[PDB]
Amino acid sequence: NLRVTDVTSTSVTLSWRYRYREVTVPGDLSHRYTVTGLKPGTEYEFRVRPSSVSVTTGHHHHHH
Amino acid sequence: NLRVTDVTSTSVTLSWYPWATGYRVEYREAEWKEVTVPGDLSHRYTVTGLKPGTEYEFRVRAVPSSVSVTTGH
Amino acid sequence: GNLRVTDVTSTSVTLSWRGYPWATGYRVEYREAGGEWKEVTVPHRYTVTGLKPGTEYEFRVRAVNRSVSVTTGHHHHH
Amino acid sequence: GNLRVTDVTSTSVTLSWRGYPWATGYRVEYREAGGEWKEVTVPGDLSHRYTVTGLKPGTEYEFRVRAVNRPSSVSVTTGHHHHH
Ligand SMILES: [Zn+2]
Ligand SMILES: [Zn+2]
Ligand SMILES: [Zn+2]
Repeated sequence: NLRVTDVTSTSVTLSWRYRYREVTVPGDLSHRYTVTGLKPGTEYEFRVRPSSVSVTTGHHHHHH
Repeated sequence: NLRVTDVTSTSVTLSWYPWATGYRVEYREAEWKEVTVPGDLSHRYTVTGLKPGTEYEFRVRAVPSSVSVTTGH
Repeated sequence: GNLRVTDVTSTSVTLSWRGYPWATGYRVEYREAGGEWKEVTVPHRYTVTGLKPGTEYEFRVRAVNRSVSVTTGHHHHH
Repeated sequence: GNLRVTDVTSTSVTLSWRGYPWATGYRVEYREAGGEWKEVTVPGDLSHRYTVTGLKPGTEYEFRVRAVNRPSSVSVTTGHHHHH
């Protein structure tokens, strides 16, 4: 299925059993890749090639 | 003067006193808990064991001003 | 080769290996340069922790039921 | 003024220091065993901490940090092999 490991304020990582909504990894054995530099606190949809995962990042940081 | 270094689904990293032996970080959900990190050089601490998608409040005092963090969902 | 070392620390190393067809999981075997093999079974990436800094280690991953050398970091004074 | 190595990788080193108060900032100096000194300035004093990247795997490095103005010294060797 789909697996997400590291959800930060800035990133989310995905792992599939290679090419998000509020890139291309040409393998060869790269089962995973990590998106970088996105907006904290946002809902998302991720799909890899069915099937999709929904993600929310986390506000806030530095500082308040 | 407190900074939130990293926010994860289950953890938070914090960075931030005169004649301080150690520091006590207190945190609560939206249940107060407190863990003290001894050492003046202990200027950072990572709080683990947090629930994903939950709002936390963090404050550190030497042994104002606090910060709020929401974990991933 | 087919097995690569992504990150190396004084006390840990992370490894990634190509998937095998029709396999329920993998057994990673590692040893010191003495040395006696130790294996950890993970049902395709894993980080082996609890290692001694500044020493040469050997790692291999095996399909079940049927490679790479790593040196950790060294530093003074701390 | 102790100087601490929090994390060491094949290509990077993490350092933390006491840092005398109040420093306008910090300068990190490093050199390989045979190589030349290189200097990086960190505007303090928020950060008693810094991560040095871009190092060669399996290399001897020497580090010392000075408050600015204008110390504590540490020696580091990184790990090998990676690749493959
Ligand atoms: Zn939702
Ligand atoms: Zn040496
Ligand atoms: Zn070697």
